[PDB]
Amino acid sequence: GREQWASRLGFILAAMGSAVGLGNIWRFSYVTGENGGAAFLLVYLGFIALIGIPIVLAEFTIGRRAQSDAVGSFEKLAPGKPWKVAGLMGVAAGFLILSFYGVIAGWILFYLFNYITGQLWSAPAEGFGGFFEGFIANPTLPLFWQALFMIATIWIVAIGVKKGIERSNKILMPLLGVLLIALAIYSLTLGGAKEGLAFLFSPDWSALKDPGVYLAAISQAFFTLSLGMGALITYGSYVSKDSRLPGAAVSVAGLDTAFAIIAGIMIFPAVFALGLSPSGGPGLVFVVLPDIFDSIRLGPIVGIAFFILLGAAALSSAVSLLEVPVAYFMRKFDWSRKQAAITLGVIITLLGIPSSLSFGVLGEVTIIPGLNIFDSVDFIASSVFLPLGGMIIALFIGWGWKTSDALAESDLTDSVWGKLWILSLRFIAPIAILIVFLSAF
Ligand SMILES: CCCCCCCCCCCCO[C@@H]1O[C@H](CO)[C@@H](O[C@H]2O[C@H](CO)[C@@H](O)[C@H](O)[C@H]2O)[C@H](O)[C@H]1O
Ligand SMILES: CCCCCCCCS[C@@H]1O[C@H](CO)[C@@H](O)[C@H](O)[C@H]1O
Ligand SMILES: CCCCCCCCS[C@@H]1O[C@H](CO)[C@@H](O)[C@H](O)[C@H]1O
Ligand SMILES: N[C@@H](Cc1ccccc1)C(=O)O
Ligand code: NA
Ligand code: NA
Repeated sequence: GREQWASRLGFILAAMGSAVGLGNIWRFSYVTGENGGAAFLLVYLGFIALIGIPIVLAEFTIGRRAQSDAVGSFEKLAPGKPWKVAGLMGVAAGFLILSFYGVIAGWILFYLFNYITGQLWSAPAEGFGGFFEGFIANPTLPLFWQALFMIATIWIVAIGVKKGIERSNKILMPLLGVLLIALAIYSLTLGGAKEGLAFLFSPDWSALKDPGVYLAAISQAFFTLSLGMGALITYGSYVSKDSRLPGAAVSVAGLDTAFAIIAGIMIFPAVFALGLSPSGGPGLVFVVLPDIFDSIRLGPIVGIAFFILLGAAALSSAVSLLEVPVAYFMRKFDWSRKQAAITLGVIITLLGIPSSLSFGVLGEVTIIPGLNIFDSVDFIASSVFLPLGGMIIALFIGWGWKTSDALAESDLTDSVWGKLWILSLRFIAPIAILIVFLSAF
């Protein structure tokens, strides 16, 4: 008795709701800032076109054909073949990513609370920077808001696909977009527009000499597209043949890129106007945006609206993150949805506590040489499991399927686009991920 999307637009809006989240604003900004900007952006955009869209369609095709979880899709379509490692890696990536994703979303709820209680209407005495560092260094305060955000995530996933995940408000994502556009226009009028736009669109190829820039670009591309972990396999597994998968993949990647680019047009001209370093780090948007809201007269209102709509997008993205282990645990151990959502959601919440403490008392600890627990967990998930999982997924359709089956199940003919998509999965995307891997070591 597997669930299905009740409405016709349920699938595409859920995929869009999974893609558009904290990766478009919070992560895109601080990764672009510390990687040089425009040159990193063009590689990132190229990764979205030639690798992201094909592998997104790949995950859709696997999910709808198999009607199973991320791991079960490989067992059903290729029994006893080693392709199921991608789903296994993807389930574990759901644990690691959601562990720290709920921490950052806990920052969102905390800032929303401070605007609703009138705390951040004016600049605190310690400054918008010192206020942010004092809150993340506090050992217990972020955990309370992290747990609060996880309770919402657990609640939606436990309610179900039809009654929970699908029942997301269809105005919040367009309202987030309209506000980002309105905010991007305003930051262009703050004085740092020339150097901010040059940093974002005028590329310096000297940064591309580093192989690590390519690894950050492929990681952000996979991360922002909810790609390489079976998250799109799971949402595709609730779709009937009613849908057209090609247009869904292009619309998902096209909308996700628009959110990211406009976020950069909002953030970076504001960074230069404030004279701050764009390589500030994970708290970049949390220091820049409240300082931009403070310059507006109706600033507190924009801040309340911004963090509500951003938290709403973070909620729908964390739901798809939790859905991957929930669906896998329901099939494998015959767990109910409620027990899988509660038990796995509690475990993931505790897993993220050490990464939350990395910003404070555990700042000295390393796991991956030179990286704290937060950066170590983000690195193995975003830079290792997602690109490798996406590489295996591309090779699965490219070399483990019949060509006619790959095109027919993906709603494509043997046309120029059908051949371009098969070429990407067989060669272009896997070799690109492979070359990015090898050069980074
Ligand atoms: C959006 C959903 C809202 C539902 C939740 C509503 C109930 C919220 C309960 C209030 C919890 C507030 O808890 C209290 O917060 C304030 C800051 O806000 C902290 O007060 C102080 O502590 C920390 C550092 O110690 C500082 O970052 C902060 O600037 C300072 O004001 C208290 O140390 C904390 O105990
Ligand atoms: C629908 C969204 C439209 C948003 C437009 C916001 C532009 C704000 S103008 C404002 O005028 C001042 C001088 O008059 C300058 O000093 C400021 O730098 C500048 O910010
Ligand atoms: C939504 C607003 C979009 C604005 C896009 C601006 C892209 C041009 S940036 C950069 O600015 C410098 C100005 O001198 C030049 O040196 C560079 O050649 C040029 O590339
Ligand atoms: N795409 C989400 C992050 C995500 C990754 C993997 C699965 C689901 C969601 C974002 O950009 O916020
Ligand atoms: Na995204
Ligand atoms: Na979202």
